[PDB]
Formats: sequence, C-alpha cells, structure tokens
Amino acid sequence: SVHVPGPHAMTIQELVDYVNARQKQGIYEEYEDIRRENPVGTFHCSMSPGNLEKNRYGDVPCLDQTRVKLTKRSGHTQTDYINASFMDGYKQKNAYIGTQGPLENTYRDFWLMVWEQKVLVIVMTTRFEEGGRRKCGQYWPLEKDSRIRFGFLTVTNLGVENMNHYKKTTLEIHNTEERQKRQVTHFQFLSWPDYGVPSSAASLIDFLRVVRNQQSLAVSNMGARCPEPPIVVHCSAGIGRTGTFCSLDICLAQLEELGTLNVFQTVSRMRTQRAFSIQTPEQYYFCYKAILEFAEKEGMVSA
Ligand SMILES: COc1cc(CC(=O)NC[C@@H](NC(=O)[C@H](CCCNC(=O)c2cccc(I)c2)NC(=O)[C@H](Cc2ccc(C(F)(F)P(=O)(O)O)cc2)NC(=O)c2ccc(Br)c(C)c2)C(N)=O)ccc1O
Repeated sequence: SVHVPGPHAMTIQELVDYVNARQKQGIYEEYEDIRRENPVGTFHCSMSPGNLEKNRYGDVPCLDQTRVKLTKRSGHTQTDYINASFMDGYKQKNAYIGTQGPLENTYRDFWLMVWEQKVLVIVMTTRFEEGGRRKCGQYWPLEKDSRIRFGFLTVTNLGVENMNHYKKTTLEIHNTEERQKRQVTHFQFLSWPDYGVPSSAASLIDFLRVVRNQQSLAVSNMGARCPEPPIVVHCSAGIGRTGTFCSLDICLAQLEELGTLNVFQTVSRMRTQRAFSIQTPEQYYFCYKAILEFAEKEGMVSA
C-alpha cells in the first residue's frame, strides 16, 4: 500500500500548531500546490475512442495504471472500461474503488464490476441530483421487493432503513450466468450539504464507523478468498466527496493505531491512484478541520 505510516507523521498537538501557523488561507494555498503538481500517470484509455461516452465528465478521466478492468467478452460489442480506480487504504492494498456516479449506459458495467470484484459494500455520497446538477443515475431498485435486470445480473431490494444521516439498503445480486447469489449493502450518506462542506464532521465520521463495521461483518461471513474486497465509494465524478471520505478513513485509521497522521501525505498519495482526489480547497481544509474536531470530541485537545 502507498499509505504507510510516515515518513514524518504528525501528532494531534503537532497538527494543531501546523494548522494554526498556516490558517485557512495557508491550507488553501497548500491545496493549490498539490493541485499544481503534474499528475503521475496517463489517461489514454479513459479518453480513447469508444470509452468517452462512458465518462460522466470529459474533464475527469481515470488513470490507466489503476483503473478497474472489466472481464467482459468479445462479439457482444463492448469494452473492458469503466471510470473507476483501485485505491489503497491504510496499510491495505485496494481498500476502495473510487468511481463516478453511474450513467444509464454504464449501469450494467457498474454491477459487473461489483460482481467481479466481489464487492460487499457500496457507499454513495450524493443524491441523484443537487441544485439541478445531475450527479448519479438510479442504478438500484429503491423500494423493498423491487428488482432490476441488467442482462445476466438481477438486483433485488431486500430492505431499506432510513437513519438520521444515512439510508441503508440491502441488495441481492443474482448472477444467472454463474447461478450464484450474493448480498451487498448500499449506504447513502444524506448529510453532505448542497453547498460547501459539512459544518461538523461528526455525522460523516459516525457514518464511516457504520460502513467500517458492515464491511468487517460482511467479510467475516463471506467465502474464503479479494484479500478483502474493496469498498465501492462514489460521488458525481468520484473525486471530491469520494476523496474526502477515503482520506479521512485513512487518517483516522493511522490516528487510532499510532496517534499520528499526515493529511498532505495521504492526499498526495491518493491522487496517484484516483487522479484529482479532493476537488476544492474547502474540501482539503475540511480534512484538517474534521480531524481536529474529532480530536476535540475524543478529549485530546487542550486550548
Ligand atoms: C483557493 O482558491 C480558490 C479556488 C477556487 C477554484 C475551484 O475550486 N475550482 C476548481 C474546480 N475543479 C475543476 O475544474 C474540475 C476538474 C477536475 C480536475 N481535472 C483536470 O483539471 C484535468 C483534466 C484533464 C487533464 C488534466 I492533466 C487535468 N471539474 C469540475 O468541477 C466538474 C467535475 C466535478 C468534479 C467534482 C465534483 C464534486 F466535488 F462535487 P464530487 O465530490 O461529487 O466528485 C463535481 C463535479 N467538471 C465538469 O463539470 C465538466 C464536465 C464536462 C466538461 Br467537457 C468540462 C470541461 C467540465 C471545482 N470543482 O470547483 C475556488 C475558491 C477558492 O477560494
């Protein structure tokens, strides 16, 4: 994994002084420096003729080096492309698959990926539309007992539960080709504001804990094998909220295990796997602020 502890990780005390020395504008400038760096890798496949219409945004292609390839077939007329990238987690290879919100012409590709990668948990961080801007297609059956057929894959809704900050949907994926069934849990975070970033990270971090626990539970009940299937995480382009969710998970994981973390390191590293991760300086600043807010809630900060 590219996410290893350090070099030069910081303690909470050190992070506090770090952010205080730079202030909000200093953190914003730091994001711009990351932003300016030349991407590490190429985007030929994502921009190649034939895969263009599979991208929700022409300005958000995925890296050739880390893209998730579909093991489709010949004749059926299609490609092995999907705008999705394997992303490492804290001391864990391929902990996530960051991807865009599925398009009607990619719904089947999305589920094929979920099946092939043996995914057990899907994390959605947006609504279908926000402020008139489309961000995700309705790729799953919304109500209990409803089902959608995607060729040889049938997805059925086994139950829905609305929480104060997220919605949990249990789905059954039936592969008629292999004659096998699997259950996947779909989580939709509901508290990310239409504008800006969350005013408090408490709900997002609690949601992360729920996701972590379900992945752990699902893994414990799955058949012997991915070294731990990846968690699919998506937002409109699969870089902003997706990058934030994943960066926080990684930083908090290191913080829990060693009491240290490095936002700059984590984000720089993540951008070499899911290009363009963290889309605005506000989101970047939010990563720092969320960690500091978490520290205060955990009683780790003296003013
Ligand atoms: C610090 O000073 C400040 C600076 C700002 C400016 C700012 O943030 N704005 C940046 C803007 N980002 C942008 O432009 C990005 C571009 C992504 C990076 N690519 C490249 O650039 C690129 C492309 C090809 C090759 C190479 I090498 C690089 N585009 C976008 O903003 C969106 C895609 C997008 C990304 C993220 C999100 C999200 F955050 F909401 P999410 O959490 O759901 O994912 C939503 C949508 N793009 C599009 O709408 C779109 C679609 C089709 C076509 Br053709 C084009 C040209 C654009 C954004 N997302 O906002 C604002 C306030 C400040 O204070």
